[PDB]
Amino acid sequence: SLFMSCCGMAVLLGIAVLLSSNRKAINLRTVGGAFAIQFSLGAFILYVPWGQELLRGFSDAVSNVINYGNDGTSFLFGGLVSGKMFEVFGGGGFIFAFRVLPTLIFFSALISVLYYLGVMQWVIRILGGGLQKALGTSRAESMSAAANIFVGQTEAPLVVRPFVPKMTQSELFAVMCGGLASIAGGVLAGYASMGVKIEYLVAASFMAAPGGLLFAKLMMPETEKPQDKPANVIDAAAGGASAGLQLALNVGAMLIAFIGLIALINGMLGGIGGWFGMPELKLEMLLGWLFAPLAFLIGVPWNEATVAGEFIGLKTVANEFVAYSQFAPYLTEAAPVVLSEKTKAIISFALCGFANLSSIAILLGGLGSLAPKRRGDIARMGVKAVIAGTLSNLMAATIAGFFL
Amino acid sequence: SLFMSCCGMAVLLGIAVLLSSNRKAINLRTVGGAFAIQFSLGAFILYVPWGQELLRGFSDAVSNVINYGNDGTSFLFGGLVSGKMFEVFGGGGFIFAFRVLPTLIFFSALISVLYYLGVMQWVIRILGGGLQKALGTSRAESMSAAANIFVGQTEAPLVVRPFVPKMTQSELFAVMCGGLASIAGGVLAGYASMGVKIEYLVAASFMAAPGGLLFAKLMMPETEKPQDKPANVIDAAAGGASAGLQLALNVGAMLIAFIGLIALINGMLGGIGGWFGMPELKLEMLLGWLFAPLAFLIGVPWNEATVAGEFIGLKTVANEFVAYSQFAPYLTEAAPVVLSEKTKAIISFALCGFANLSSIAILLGGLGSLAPKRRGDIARMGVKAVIAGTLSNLMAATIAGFFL
Amino acid sequence: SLFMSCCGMAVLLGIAVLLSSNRKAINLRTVGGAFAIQFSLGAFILYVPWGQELLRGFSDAVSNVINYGNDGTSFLFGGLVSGKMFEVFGGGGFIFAFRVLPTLIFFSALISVLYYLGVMQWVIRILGGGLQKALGTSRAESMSAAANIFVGQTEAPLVVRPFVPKMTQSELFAVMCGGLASIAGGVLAGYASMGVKIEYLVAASFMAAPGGLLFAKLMMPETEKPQDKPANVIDAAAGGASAGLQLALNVGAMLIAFIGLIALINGMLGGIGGWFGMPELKLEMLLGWLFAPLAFLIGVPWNEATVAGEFIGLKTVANEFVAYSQFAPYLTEAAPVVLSEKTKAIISFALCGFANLSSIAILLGGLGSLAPKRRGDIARMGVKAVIAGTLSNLMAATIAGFFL
Ligand SMILES: CCCCCCCCCCO[C@@H]1O[C@H](CO)[C@@H](O[C@H]2O[C@H](CO)[C@@H](O)[C@H](O)[C@H]2O)[C@H](O)[C@H]1O
Ligand SMILES: CCCCCCCCCCO[C@@H]1O[C@H](CO)[C@@H](O[C@H]2O[C@H](CO)[C@@H](O)[C@H](O)[C@H]2O)[C@H](O)[C@H]1O
Ligand SMILES: CCCCCCCCCCO[C@@H]1O[C@H](CO)[C@@H](O[C@H]2O[C@H](CO)[C@@H](O)[C@H](O)[C@H]2O)[C@H](O)[C@H]1O
Ligand SMILES: NC(=O)c1ncn([C@@H]2O[C@H](CO)[C@@H](O)[C@H]2O)n1
Ligand SMILES: NC(=O)c1ncn([C@@H]2O[C@H](CO)[C@@H](O)[C@H]2O)n1
Ligand SMILES: NC(=O)c1ncn([C@@H]2O[C@H](CO)[C@@H](O)[C@H]2O)n1
Ligand code: NA
Ligand code: NA
Ligand code: NA
Repeated sequence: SLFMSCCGMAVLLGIAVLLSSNRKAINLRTVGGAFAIQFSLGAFILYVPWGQELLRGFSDAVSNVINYGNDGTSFLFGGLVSGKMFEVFGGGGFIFAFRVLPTLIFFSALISVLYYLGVMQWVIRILGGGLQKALGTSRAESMSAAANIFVGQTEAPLVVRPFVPKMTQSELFAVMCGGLASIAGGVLAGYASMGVKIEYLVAASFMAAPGGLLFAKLMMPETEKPQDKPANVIDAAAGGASAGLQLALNVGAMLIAFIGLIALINGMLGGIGGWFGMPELKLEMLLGWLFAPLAFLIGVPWNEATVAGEFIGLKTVANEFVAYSQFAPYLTEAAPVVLSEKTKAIISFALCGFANLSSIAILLGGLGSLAPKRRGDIARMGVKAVIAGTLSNLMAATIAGFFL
Repeated sequence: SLFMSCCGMAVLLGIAVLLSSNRKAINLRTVGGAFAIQFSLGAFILYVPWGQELLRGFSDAVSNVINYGNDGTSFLFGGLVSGKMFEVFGGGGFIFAFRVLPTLIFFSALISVLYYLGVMQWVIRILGGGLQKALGTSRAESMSAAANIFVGQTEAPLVVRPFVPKMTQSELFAVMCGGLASIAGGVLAGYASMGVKIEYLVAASFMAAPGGLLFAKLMMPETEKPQDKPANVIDAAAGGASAGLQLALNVGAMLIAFIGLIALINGMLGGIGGWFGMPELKLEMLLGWLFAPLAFLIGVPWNEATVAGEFIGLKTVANEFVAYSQFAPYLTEAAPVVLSEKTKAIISFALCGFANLSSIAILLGGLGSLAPKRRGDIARMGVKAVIAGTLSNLMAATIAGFFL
Repeated sequence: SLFMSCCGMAVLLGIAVLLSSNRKAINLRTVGGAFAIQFSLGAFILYVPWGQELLRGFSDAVSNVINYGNDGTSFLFGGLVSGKMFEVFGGGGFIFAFRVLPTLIFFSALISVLYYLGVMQWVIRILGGGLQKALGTSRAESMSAAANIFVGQTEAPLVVRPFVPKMTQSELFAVMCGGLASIAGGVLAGYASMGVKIEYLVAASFMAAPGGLLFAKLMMPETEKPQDKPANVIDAAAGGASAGLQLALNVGAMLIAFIGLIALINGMLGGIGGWFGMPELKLEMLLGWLFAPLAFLIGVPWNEATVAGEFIGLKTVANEFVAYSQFAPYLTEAAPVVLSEKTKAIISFALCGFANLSSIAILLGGLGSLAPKRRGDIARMGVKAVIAGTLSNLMAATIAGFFL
């Protein structure tokens, strides 16, 4: 029952200790409180009545913003995003290119506006300051952890960019982990528009900040000594839309290619598998069979561990967007396999992160531009940082499955 | 009657004098003839029979070019831009993304071709030379004023780019105003494809050249002494299409975000307004209530000044494309408020310009690349140049409403 | 009969000799074997039974990859690329923007993956090595010729980029010709998705390598002495998709503008032609009337030479994509003119190449970045290289028409 989840949390923490750069340098106050906060945050908003109300209230607010933003895409694509599409094409009336991708553009503009007004910096300063006074983590890495709750792995460190070039290896590693353990507000609204429960997305986003610091300081403890704009609001929104546009185009092209490549791989795996008596062999079978123990470890029932492994594995070997795209049909009435409500939550939390190998190249470019003489350190800690981000997503999923 | 319009022209001229850098340095020949030309041009093509025929002939030619260009977008999007769309989705069959945006790509290619052939430079040389010999304005600033009739605020100064780095503050300011007082051929065809009368777009475009110089020399008189390519036609069209593509994407992303943001703002203004007994409070109400006196000043009837204020205000606080998008439904039979034919003309002329705050950032980049050591002067005169461009659009609207 | 084709091959070879930089420097072994290989390759896969089976087997494999890739675009655009589109919009249900353009993105990703795995370099090394040992051509120019079978004129020389800055004028010219005589894998799949027979596309692609070297060494014989990466497979696919996206957007914008411009030109040619009693005058008539002798020379029947001239001429004065777009309707049952199966093949082969004037500007940029001090030589040999690429496409078409 609940004993299997507590063992899951132990195993995840155990792997991080085994992969630590210095186990004897691990600060118990830091990693103790970091786990305590992520666990309590999960308890607060998933179990305790008052916390569940604050979570649904924030989620409904996010759901209202998305609909407001949908007026913009409704103007551009007219009846191609109306209800008539379902009357004509049925299930195929939901055009992803026009339904989900424009949301990335709107939310990028909105966040850019909330930065200009000082609203974002105000919230980050409070959350980031609460983390450092309770974990003993440095000023810059704590703000980046808080910033990552709302924005991407490359946009988050911008709040502390003059401190990035001279921050310690442990600090840089935590900044990398904070980004890999989290997503961004734009894609969050995208996944929400695909049927993923907003309550799970917001919850996983907030639990990412302490969870990112947790496995960052476990696998890479501090062994050194740390230290310590658009002309108007309309230009801010315009720049945000432009950034969101570029992101929308890149994500869309990636989904065409990656899903397309998977179909090719399944075609080849059908012929190759046939040589060994398994003509029905596909990529989903391999990933499911290989990630089932991991899925079972974090609280997924034995008879649903294989299916849950397909989604978790796909997120790791590719990215979470491709995973969410294959998992989204399982959140409707036309789902090929009816999953338990707890299993749906676990998959949602475990997927909610940028933790993949391809995000290292993005970290080399974005975070590397902020500190060109540190690109060597970024490339070196890349794989370890992905693992740390992965463990954070898995821990948040285990915690979520526990209180559910 | 016609006395209210003449007072409107006086007020607009009065504001420019009050905001002048040196009222005693204002050349009466310059600003006298500049107003005389813009007024006579309005009289010529809106009142006098022969002029009305030349205007409708040019407009029909423009209307034919758009339809020719529509073969290109018809090929790409097929039945999504056919008549069947109206039979299925009704009013929502008109897909803006495919109906209006591709036109920016085609017209950008066409203008780029007309530049290679020397046709554009031929027309600009004649118009620009007629302005300088009648106003005493310098060679470079006069050609830029003429060029702005057809192309954008960043593309226009390219005809005099080696003279830009060393031109006077008054010259640079006029170049900025010429761009803010006008639009570009590409978006012109876009607005025309949205239902805006081509006769009003072409008229406002041509009246922009003397109107731009008018308020430029009023608010910033000359106090110094002025001075004085693609391999083939197929490469020209290709480069133009590429430029138009980038423009199409940026405009589209902006419309998704801005309209989306407005819907969010109206949602918040509904809740905020409710605290003061006004739950129906929206952005359109604020802009209408605040710009109604201005609209009434330029010839809009008292019972239509509020609605006309919504569109004019929106163009100022954002951009003219967003304004035109909200005004376009009022040009159909399904209009929520039936406006007089004169009011429709006034709104069309007053909107027809790039005069907004966000265009300053664009002027810093485009016009700034032509003279990197002058970006300081551009940022300094930015706001004054927007005001001057705004007054030009308002003057052209007052003149248009007078002869109508 | 077959005597007219052999004369066609003679004429094409004759023109190249007349335009040679040094006829006395022409290596007979080189150009003899180069023609012998291109002719035998045509004989092998178009006439001989075993070769026809290898060609249809490779083509069916390519056809399967396209369908696999179509899962990606099906996900993005849903019912807009389903069969329901034909039930509602009829013929206009086939939306080019969603049916053809996404294929460029998928195939770019795939090729980028096959490069990372070493599969591409393996095939190129074998083909390129077979060409040099039989023609005496240098190492670098032979690999580039082989690489061009699969990728574009700018991507092909990347396999020998450190040898490009110091290769001879004859070597650089051949590298240019190898790209102009061929297309790329991405657009190949596009043309295939437009109804062009894959067997003809693959055949023309492979015959491009010896055909490119043939007319390169004919028009520019060697008179000097020659000499002699993404972190993971997922980053490779992502970079390929990004590149393919940029290509998709540029091609799409070009088709909107160029087709749009043609409609404008036909409108003007109707009015201009009317002055000389020919109001029905169009661009297709001019190109057909002017390229009919050329079409008749390469094996097109007298009563089909005019129509075939329209497509061949359009490919030359613009690009092969615009030509294929106008030729594609003639490959369906709703064709305005029913052409013989041999004529359809000849048009397909003669169009299958990047040989146009606009590709010179692309060669200046892409190939020029690999050797910035050689941009002068590229601009100088530009026109000659286009002619050489044109003659290669025409030769392959003559050979194809001969064995058919
Ligand atoms: C859509 C619905 C909501 C409506 C919102 C409309 C209100 C926006 C007002 C703009 O704010 C000002 O704009 C200036 C221009 O962008 C800025 O000046 C700055 O930039 C100018 C030009 O670059 C300079 O002249 C100034 O000195 C410099 O302070 C200035 O900082 C900024 O406060
Ligand atoms: C679609 C319907 C209408 C059909 C129109 C077709 C006609 C176009 C003809 C192209 O014109 C020439 O093209 C050359 C190549 O672009 C240019 O040469 C220039 O560029 C070459 C290569 O860059 C050099 O070799 C030359 O010396 C240099 O003068 C040259 O200036 C230009 O006049
Ligand atoms: C979608 C279905 C198919 C599933 C396929 C999944 C398998 C992919 C495995 C990735 O391969 C490795 O990834 C590393 C990271 O990209 C590379 O390390 C390189 O890059 C790292 C970070 O940049 C460094 O830490 C390493 O030392 C450096 O060798 C490494 O070369 C590469 O072999
Ligand atoms: N805003 C950002 O920084 C961002 N957004 C998306 N992605 C990348 O795109 C993938 C799919 O969302 C993720 O795994 C990230 O690596 N990065
Ligand atoms: N061609 C150009 O230079 C151009 N086109 C459009 N815009 C900008 O986009 C806004 C909407 O058209 C305008 O106010 C301009 O600031 N600039
Ligand atoms: N991959 C490439 O290098 C490429 N692809 C397309 N084109 C250019 O675009 C035109 C239409 O396909 C061709 O003639 C080329 O000049 N180049
Ligand atoms: Na983040
Ligand atoms: Na202009
Ligand atoms: Na090629």
